[PDB]
Amino acid sequence: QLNPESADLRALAKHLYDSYIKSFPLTKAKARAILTGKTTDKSPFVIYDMNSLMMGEDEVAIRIFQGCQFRSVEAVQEITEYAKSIPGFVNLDLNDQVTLLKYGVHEIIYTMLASLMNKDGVLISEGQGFMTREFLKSLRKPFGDFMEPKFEFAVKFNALELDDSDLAIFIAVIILSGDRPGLLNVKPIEDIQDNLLQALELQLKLNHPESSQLFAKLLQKMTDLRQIVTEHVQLLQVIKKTETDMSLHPLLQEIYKDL
Amino acid sequence: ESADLRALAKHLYDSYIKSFPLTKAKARAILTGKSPFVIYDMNSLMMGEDKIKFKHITPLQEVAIRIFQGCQFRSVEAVQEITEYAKSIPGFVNLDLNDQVTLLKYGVHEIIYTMLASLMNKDGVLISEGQGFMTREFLKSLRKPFGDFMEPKFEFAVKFNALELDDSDLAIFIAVIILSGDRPGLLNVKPIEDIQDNLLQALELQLKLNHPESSQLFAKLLQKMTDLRQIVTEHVQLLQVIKKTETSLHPLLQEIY
Ligand SMILES: O=C(O)Cc1c[nH]c2ccc(O)cc12
Ligand SMILES: O=C(O)Cc1c[nH]c2ccc(O)cc12
Repeated sequence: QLNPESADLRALAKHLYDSYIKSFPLTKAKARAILTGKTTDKSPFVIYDMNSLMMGEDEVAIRIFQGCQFRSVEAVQEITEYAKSIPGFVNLDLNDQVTLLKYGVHEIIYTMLASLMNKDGVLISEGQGFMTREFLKSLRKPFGDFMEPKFEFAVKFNALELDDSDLAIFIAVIILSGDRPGLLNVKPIEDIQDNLLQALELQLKLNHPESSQLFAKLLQKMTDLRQIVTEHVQLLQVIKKTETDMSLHPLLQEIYKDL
Repeated sequence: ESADLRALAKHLYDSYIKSFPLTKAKARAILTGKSPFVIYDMNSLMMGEDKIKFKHITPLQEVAIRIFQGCQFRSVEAVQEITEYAKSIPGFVNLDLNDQVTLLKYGVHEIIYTMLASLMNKDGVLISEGQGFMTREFLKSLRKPFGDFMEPKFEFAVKFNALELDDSDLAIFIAVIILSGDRPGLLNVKPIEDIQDNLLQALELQLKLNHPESSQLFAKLLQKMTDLRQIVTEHVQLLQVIKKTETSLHPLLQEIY
């Protein structure tokens, strides 16, 4: 029914779930509680136009983009804190540690960003705001499409119906890759992930009995992430040329470099 | 064991062997221990056309261009082998005709590189039913954009072949790839996903029974699907950049491709 074996993997599930709660202020559970309206005090102020973008504080395209940019830098921070708590992660070559974060941080950001989205928009400013997909798609030329592929992924991905205890493990599997470019020590990294994969596989089986092969369906979604990430950097480089007065955060510049 | 899955597995394996001339097992014997004609440079390629007489892709009345053309001729040839295998997958044929076309259209490039891996090692790849072996370096030896056409694939193969899968495994892995419900333009996704789910259980059992030793191999293999997509898009980009050189006379040839 559950031997020494699984028992250890559950202990790992719990451990990761706990660090996740402790590292990310806005879990999917809270995100969805705000979005479904199962509240009165948790309801968000909606921004669907310039008019409301104004009241919402109580050119824009860039004021918004740069808003995402720094929020993004903040996520790299929360994720880096989460990584450290991944058994074995800190025991690796400090170089490989940086490499895993370099390539992993964004795929993780979009995985989690889905938790704040629904087909119509996304929660912002810690859930207090809600920016609609349409207002975002209406931004001037370039910026009008930087969020669209995120919604794309989010709708398909949210369909898997995963909760925080699931994501916590899935997000760890993402960091502990190994096929990541320039890793010095691949075996050590692969020994961790193999362990994380069993954790997720069991976690999903127990958490979603009625959902068969969800493990594989979740694993296949990683292709979507890479594509998303690539597309982002690409749209990112273009903007760099069009808007030369707009900066980019150093940290963020170090992640996209040689990426 | 759900004999139903152990069945779908043998079925798929049986079809894989009938649809594909050169198998992973066959190709691993050559690479290791009637040796193929080795093509390591320009002169060896020359004698190769008269020897290997792989002149099915060449008689068409520029070394880097005749090589690239040659790969495409094989690619087309493979597409038919894949299309035939596809029809062996339980239920594939019963799908909406358009969706069957859609699945094959977006899966062929992924399956080709997946199987191309079977024919290559870190130092080269097997060509023409395995009669040849074009070295990997003579391929970087190519100028223009032709010097990085295959390189991204040797890299993929090295990571992929490391999984040490065999034809019984690849047979199911490929079925899974074709049955991808995220192909743009599909009309009725449910059927395709149900079948893929079904194919996923078979590949899972296949790998646990065939590779008890390797932990989570199923999971690791699925991950390779990422590198595959990346390999394909990147490849499609090359075919774009290459579209700036030139283009029985061509008119009809350019059409077949
Ligand atoms: O990827 C980046 O560095 C910037 C970025 C663009 N759009 C986003 C939406 C949410 C988020 O957290 C960050 C971003
Ligand atoms: O629900 C998730 O997967 C986590 C998540 C996504 N976006 C966020 C922005 C801020 C924050 O504290 C947490 C999150």
